[PDB]
Amino acid sequence: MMESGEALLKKLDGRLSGLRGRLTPDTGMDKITWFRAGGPAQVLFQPSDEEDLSAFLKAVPEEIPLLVVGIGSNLLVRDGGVPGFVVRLSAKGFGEVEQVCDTQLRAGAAAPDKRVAAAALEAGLAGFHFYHGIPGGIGGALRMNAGANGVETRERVVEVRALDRKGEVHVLSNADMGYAYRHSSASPDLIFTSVLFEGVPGERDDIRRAMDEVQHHRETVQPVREKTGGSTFKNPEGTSAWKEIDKAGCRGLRVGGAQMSEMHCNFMINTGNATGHDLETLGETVRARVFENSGIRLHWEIKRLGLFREGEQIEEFLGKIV
Ligand SMILES: Cc1cc2nc3c(=O)[nH]c(=O)nc-3n(C[C@H](O)[C@H](O)[C@H](O)COP(=O)(O)OP(=O)(O)OC[C@H]3O[C@@H](n4cnc5c(N)ncnc54)[C@H](O)[C@@H]3O)c2cc1C
Ligand SMILES: C=C(O[C@H]1[C@H](O)[C@@H](CO)O[C@H](OP(=O)(O)OP(=O)(O)OC[C@H]2O[C@@H](n3ccc(=O)[nH]c3=O)[C@H](O)[C@@H]2O)[C@@H]1NC(C)=O)C(=O)O
Repeated sequence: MMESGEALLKKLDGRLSGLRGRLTPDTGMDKITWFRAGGPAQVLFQPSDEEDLSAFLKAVPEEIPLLVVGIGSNLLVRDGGVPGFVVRLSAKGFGEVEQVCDTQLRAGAAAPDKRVAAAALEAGLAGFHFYHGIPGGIGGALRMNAGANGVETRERVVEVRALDRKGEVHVLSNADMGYAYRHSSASPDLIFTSVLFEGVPGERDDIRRAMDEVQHHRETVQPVREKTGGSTFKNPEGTSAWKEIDKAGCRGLRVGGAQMSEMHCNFMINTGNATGHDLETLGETVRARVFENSGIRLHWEIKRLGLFREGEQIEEFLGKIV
């Protein structure tokens, strides 16, 4: 049931020597995702700088699956784990946030969104206050077109810099990203390394205000101190997920260690010892009950990921529809 990371590293004898970032086998993905659940990643790699990454992409052959993660705040990992390599870029190497002129910011892809919030305040730049509430990283924001409070990532993105699976650099633009609701059209083999941001200059007392209103909303209406991946499902047109969920009677619904948050019922909470199966079963149990109650088929906003354990597959909607 999944070869160990040892065996992966042993087949890759010598082609990985000369890499400076850490190579950790069999790292649970519960150690690295906000849900605090999931199975083993065969090998975790944490490149030191863009060139450690580029070297590691030139080194690993294409048949081995690669997955890039940031803070793992949008991932539901299954209890069977993730084959191949999992890449989490280094904070020290890819977390820098600096001002370049008077309207623009450059941020490495590992930089937490909240660091880009503070950096814009320290530069008098409006429109970055929505990163103050999103606990993810800038690499996932660019990929998920992350957004809140009526602002999305797409509106502050100037140009993005990435590596492809052959380790060759790509400077891509806001148009190339192909942005939509929680979506980018950029190739999925691309690894974002940094981005150039641009906001309209503004008064700092205002930027504070918006950031304090952003944070007050989070602390008051969302369970953002819990182990969760955030908003489970997209809001259906003309209504909202949490509502259609509460209507189906699902506020507080439990599967094992997983619960639908009684505070905000589009959030799934690991109350301590939830498995990956617990969370995907709750989600698809809610999908099933909301469809039956409203005919609305909910769309996942959290990425499900990895392998089921033997005899532990889950059918979308629990097999009730297809
Ligand atoms: C309390 C809470 C509140 C949230 N609020 C919001 C919100 O308001 N708006 C919102 O949109 N989301 C929200 N989320 C979801 C989550 O924060 C975002 O989806 C975010 O984009 C994920 O960031 P991450 O660092 O956790 O990335 P991960 O979860 O690790 O990965 C998410 C995606 O980003 C990709 N990715 C990450 N880094 C790179 C990279 N360097 N190169 C290429 N691809 C990369 C991964 O491949 C994956 O597809 C919330 C989550 C929580 C737990
Ligand atoms: C968290 C995410 O994005 C969030 C984002 O934080 C906020 C923007 O502030 O609006 C969306 O949530 P949302 O539609 O539930 O808006 P919220 O502000 O969180 O709550 C909506 C309103 O209904 C109230 N509310 C919500 C849930 C509940 O169980 N009870 C309740 O009373 C809240 O008090 C609030 O007044 C995004 N969710 C989706 C599916 O689009 C994410 O993508 O992971």
